[PDB]
Amino acid sequence: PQITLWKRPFVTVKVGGQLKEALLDTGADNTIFEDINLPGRWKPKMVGGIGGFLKVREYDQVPIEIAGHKVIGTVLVGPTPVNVIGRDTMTQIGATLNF
Amino acid sequence: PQITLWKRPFVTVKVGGQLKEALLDTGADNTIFEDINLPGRWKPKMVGGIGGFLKVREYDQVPIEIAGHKVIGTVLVGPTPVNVIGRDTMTQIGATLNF
Ligand SMILES: CC(C)CN(C[C@@H](O)[C@H](Cc1cc(F)cc(F)c1)NC(=O)O[C@H]1[C@H]2CO[C@H]3OC[C@@H]1[C@H]3C2)S(=O)(=O)c1ccc2nc(NC3CC3)sc2c1
Ligand SMILES: [Y+2]
Ligand SMILES: [Y+2]
Ligand SMILES: [Y+2]
Ligand SMILES: [Y+2]
Ligand SMILES: [Y+2]
Repeated sequence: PQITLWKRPFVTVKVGGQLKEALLDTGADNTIFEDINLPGRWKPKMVGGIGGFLKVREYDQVPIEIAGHKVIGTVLVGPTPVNVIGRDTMTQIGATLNF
Repeated sequence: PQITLWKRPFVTVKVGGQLKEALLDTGADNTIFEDINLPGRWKPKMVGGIGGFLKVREYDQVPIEIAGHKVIGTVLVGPTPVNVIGRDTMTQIGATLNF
């Protein structure tokens, strides 16, 4: 799809089998969800934003269904106020910004 | 322009007469800069991100030159790690996301 930016750019995704909404966020390097459970091993990462840092678990090779595509990618899980789709996922679906 | 998202999407802007780089951020409602000074009255806001909140000053009717356009908009000023161009500025230049 093509969207304007008058509304927050939420999309519906399926991440590790769970249905979530998340913001298509060109300012986010990484993709981050709250309140999902993913199987297997993970690594700690502390990660930073405008208000400070967020502690997360980093999972590799997580299936994400987004915008008609299925991709496998890294997902961070931790208590973000808003779930975000970052550039690491958006590059996999060829997303572009016109301005 | 049209850009992919392999690179962080920085653009060069002139905001209140000062040259800055800022991330074109579809996850940001508002436009925020650190280390600029703007004239006149402002109102306190506190604003939220990942990891917490940022204290800012809100200025209205600020000049922003961006992507060959000159727009007037609201600018928040405070100690963000990265300057961001939010949807409040990007809508004024007709920006779209293609995914
Ligand atoms: C600030 C940016 C530079 C980074 N972020 C993305 C922004 O788009 C956020 C998205 C968001 C929107 C929200 F609504 C609430 C939120 F909690 C978060 N926007 C924002 O904070 O917006 C604010 C301000 C702008 O105006 C208004 O709009 C909403 C509010 C409000 C005030 S991030 O989330 O911190 C982030 C994401 C992934 C990531 N991956 C990483 N990689 C690892 C180190 C290797 S570091 C890293 C950092
Ligand atoms: Y590693
Ligand atoms: Y990893
Ligand atoms: Y990694
Ligand atoms: Y205002
Ligand atoms: Y500042």
